[PDB]
Amino acid sequence: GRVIGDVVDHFTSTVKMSVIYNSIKHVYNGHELFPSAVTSTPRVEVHGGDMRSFFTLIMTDPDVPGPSDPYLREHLHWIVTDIPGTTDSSFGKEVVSYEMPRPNIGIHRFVFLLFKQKKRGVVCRDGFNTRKFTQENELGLPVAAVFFNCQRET
Amino acid sequence: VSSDPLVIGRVIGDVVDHFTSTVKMSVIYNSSIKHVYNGHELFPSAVTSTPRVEVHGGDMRSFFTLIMTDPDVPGPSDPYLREHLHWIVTDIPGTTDSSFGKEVVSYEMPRPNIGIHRFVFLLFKQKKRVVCRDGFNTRKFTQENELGLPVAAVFFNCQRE
Repeated sequence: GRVIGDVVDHFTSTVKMSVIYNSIKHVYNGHELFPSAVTSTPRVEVHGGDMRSFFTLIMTDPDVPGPSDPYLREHLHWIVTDIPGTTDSSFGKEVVSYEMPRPNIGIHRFVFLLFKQKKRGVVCRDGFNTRKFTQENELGLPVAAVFFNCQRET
Repeated sequence: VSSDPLVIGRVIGDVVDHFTSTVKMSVIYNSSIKHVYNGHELFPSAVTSTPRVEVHGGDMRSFFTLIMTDPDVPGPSDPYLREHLHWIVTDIPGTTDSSFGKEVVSYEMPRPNIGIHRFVFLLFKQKKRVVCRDGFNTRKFTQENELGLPVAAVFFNCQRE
């Protein structure tokens, strides 16, 4: 939360989640991954949540086209809705298809954020705003989040 | 006909169908003044300001729309995000220039990620008087707004410094 206060307001994590890429690789906060390792869609395991609970997952890059002068923030990479508590992203509905990381300038944060929905059951990727999208869809503050660093291949 | 730079550079093919130009236009930057010449390269630092597009034909009672787009994103060898839209100006009167029209999508400066990219400017004649920039498609947008085929076009090449 402390690293991503330009993207979302401070919050207290109430649910645990893991991001697994495919030879399997797990995401650890703040670690760097090469572009070639994240070309496929990952699986996001959602470890908590009550009996009839449902969650939305957003993947965004706030450092565009580079972190020193981010004048196109944010660029949206993925949106999945209606994931049941204690399951994973494959069980939800794909709203915005995954787009593989391909950072232009410098080292970018690729951030995964989870929100609790008010019930079970177009979007431009350029200039996306996480605060405004969650306000408009009544998604509240994050219940979990994790990120990795990534830069271009030489 | 052979040696049309729009055919050789594949603007006709990747972006729009074949067309025969009926109006002349000139794209002028002043970020020294730099005139845009088909297929010539400009550095990113020379194109940070909005340019002036001079519309030389038509008449004052006909209006024209201008679209600026990049079909080589994120790089020309595998352009899986094309096209990226940079600018849209509507209602430009014949014989005047882009400053006299109305801004629909604001100018975004070129900042190409991988390799060398084409930055293309196309002009259409209007019949009659939002838009996500990612995954834009010039054929579809012109069909939906009944803009017909281009009446003129020009492009420059640009890469990261």
